[PDB]
Amino acid sequence: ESIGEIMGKLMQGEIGDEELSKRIKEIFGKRLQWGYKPTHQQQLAFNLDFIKSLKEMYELPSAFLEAAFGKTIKQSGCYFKDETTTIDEAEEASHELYCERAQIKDGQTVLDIGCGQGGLVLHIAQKYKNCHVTGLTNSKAQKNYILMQAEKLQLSNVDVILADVTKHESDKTYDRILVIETIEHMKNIQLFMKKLSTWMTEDSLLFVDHICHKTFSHHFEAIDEDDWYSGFIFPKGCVTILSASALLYFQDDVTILDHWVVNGMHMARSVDAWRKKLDKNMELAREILLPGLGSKEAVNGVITHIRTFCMGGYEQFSYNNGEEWMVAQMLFKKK
Amino acid sequence: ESIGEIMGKLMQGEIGDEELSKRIKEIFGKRLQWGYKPTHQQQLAFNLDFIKSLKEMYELPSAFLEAAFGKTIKQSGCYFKDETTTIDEAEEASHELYCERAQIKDGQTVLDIGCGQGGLVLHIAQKYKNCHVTGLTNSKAQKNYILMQAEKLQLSNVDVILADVTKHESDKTYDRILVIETIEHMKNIQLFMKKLSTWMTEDSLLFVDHICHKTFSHHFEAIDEDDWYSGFIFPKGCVTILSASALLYFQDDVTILDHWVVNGMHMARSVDAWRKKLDKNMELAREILLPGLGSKEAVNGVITHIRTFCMGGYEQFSYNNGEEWMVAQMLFKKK
Ligand SMILES: Nc1ncnc2c1ncn2[C@@H]1O[C@H](CSCC[C@H](N)C(=O)O)[C@@H](O)[C@H]1O
Ligand SMILES: Nc1ncnc2c1ncn2[C@@H]1O[C@H](CSCC[C@H](N)C(=O)O)[C@@H](O)[C@H]1O
Ligand SMILES: COc1cc2c(cc1O)cc1c3c(cc(O)c(OC)c32)CCN1C
Ligand SMILES: COc1cc2c(cc1O)cc1c3c(cc(O)c(OC)c32)CCN1C
Repeated sequence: ESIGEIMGKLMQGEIGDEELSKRIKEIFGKRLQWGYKPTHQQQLAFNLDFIKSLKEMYELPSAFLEAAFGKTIKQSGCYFKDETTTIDEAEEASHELYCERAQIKDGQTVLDIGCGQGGLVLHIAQKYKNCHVTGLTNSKAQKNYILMQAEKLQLSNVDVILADVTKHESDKTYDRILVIETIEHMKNIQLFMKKLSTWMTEDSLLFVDHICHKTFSHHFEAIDEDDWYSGFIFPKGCVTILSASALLYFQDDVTILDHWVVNGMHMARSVDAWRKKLDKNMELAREILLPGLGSKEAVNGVITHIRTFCMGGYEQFSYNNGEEWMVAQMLFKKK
Repeated sequence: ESIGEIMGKLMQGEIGDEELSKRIKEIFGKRLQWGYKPTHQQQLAFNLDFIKSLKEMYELPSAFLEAAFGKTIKQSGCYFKDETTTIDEAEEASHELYCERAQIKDGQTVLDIGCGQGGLVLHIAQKYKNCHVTGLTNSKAQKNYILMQAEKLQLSNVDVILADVTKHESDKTYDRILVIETIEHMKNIQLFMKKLSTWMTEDSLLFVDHICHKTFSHHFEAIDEDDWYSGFIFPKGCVTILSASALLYFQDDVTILDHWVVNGMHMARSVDAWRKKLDKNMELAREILLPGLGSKEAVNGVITHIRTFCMGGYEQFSYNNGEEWMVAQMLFKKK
């Protein structure tokens, strides 16, 4: 059976969830076989080859996002204390975790790089009224959404920079720089970390959170010709999954102070919550999307893409009870 | 059975090798249980706690050493291509490995920190006649031994600094700094790496080789009250076994370029060769030591200490076919 065949059935909703999960799990299983080496000697050779290679290198309506994601439309792994923790509670808990680990204090200047729909920006601005908080995003729609929310919440300490971070030039420095699930999209990491360091003083801290594998790094791309999934989710070679330790080798310009991971079940529960919420609001979602997309068929295509992303993410992050793919966090100071 | 009881039998040669190996293997097994955590989250918490803690902190006659060790009296893990590779061949192969990985080139100034009996110093000086090679050791006997060997080998490009490296002050810089199995003895690693960086220019490289565990760090000390071994081998708290990645968190002053490990079977074969050679030359060894030690009993004590070190090292490094304790190597440049 070809890719086209599987893709055809998928788009027609003719693959049941059980089979879909099974198929995607197997694709990730093959990635694990690709990434694990028989000896630590070989593991490090493999990992260093990857690190060396790095050193050489339409928008959805907000009503739809509100129908699929949690309250602040967080698009990153959340943190679930309990089995019954809601996605809204999990977003808040993860915002609080970042504030704790990045050592946020009232009065600081804070920059959130690739801030998305600005959940973290709004959380810090509300919690710490004397902080000034800047979000940076390359999306005009996201900028507009954040500014509207800040206005509704009576927050006067928020601004948003609309920029491609890789092109942004500024002399401005910040007490705290946060990068939540943006670094996976960065084509040139050494240059990225260097740029960030120029926006820090000797008193600043940099906090990065990124999806990872605990042992090895990989580009998010087809493992072989039987992998219909990877390229469906990201039709471009634009996402890298760093190992949990990969950024330790990018200390040219910043110096590590602390290092954590969060078990993958938290991310698994995040994507599960999104999937279930989308499913609950399926009819509403289809109504919202129809104007901007033009046909029920294009609508179905967008929904299938997002739903499959969640189904696949579930298998990826829940693999071996969260002990394969997970979330890495690091705290750095400037050199 | 108490420590005293086991120690008594050991000193009397009443513990057979099979039982001795079994006992020491069990001690290391308990260390593995202590060091491995159930989740990567917990593993990193454990490892970072260790790294944070670090950031707060009679000579044997040469004739005896010649009778127990290989030709250049290398006192570090060697490299064995084949089952029949001799200790002399393995010393040379490991010297060549260091030259390759540290990117030694003719004409460079080279500093070997804690150079021991100077095998590496003499190897580089002979292979690269336009290099100047300096060994640094805190032992006057080692300095004297190296200078004698340099004279016998018609080497004119060797000097030796007699110094405690932690106290040595100099404005001199070197193209290459090598640290082979010395860092395990360094009480203040952050300060050590900082000092090394002051002896480098922008063109220099620093190569470190250290005994490690692939996953976690530990002080070499009694795991519990049943551990007679650890404190027998090092009666002081003076040896730390860093994890294979521990030095990645010490890039305040230097920046990593490359990272390897060498499987533990090489070290296992090294200590095995020493043990077998000592055993072969047992009578001669006892004759050599008697003058300086004063009695057959003191002689037996020194021999038992060294032989047990080799027997225990065998169990440590061969554990799980070399995939627990092993040798880590890193290459760095100056910040
Ligand atoms: N070059 C670039 N400049 C700015 N933002 C970018 C970027 N490349 C990607 N991004 C944005 O980075 C974000 C990563 S998704 C995470 C969003 C937010 N930090 C959250 O946790 O919810 C996306 O919004 C993506 O579009
Ligand atoms: N503070 C210090 N200053 C200088 N040398 C030291 C030192 N602490 C330990 N050493 C020496 O460092 C050496 C580590 S043993 C390894 C010796 C040599 N590099 C080899 O590979 O054979 C020992 O000689 C030890 O006595
Ligand atoms: C679950 O695994 C991944 C998830 C995401 C990703 C890469 C992943 O591996 C990058 C995507 C993305 C988005 C929203 C979102 O909610 C996401 O889930 C966290 C992701 C929006 C677009 N870009 C940033
Ligand atoms: C095998 O495991 C270890 C070995 C050694 C060590 C710590 C170890 O864990 C430190 C000792 C030491 C010595 C000679 C020698 O040949 C050694 O074997 C490599 C060691 C001399 C004294 N100091 C440096």
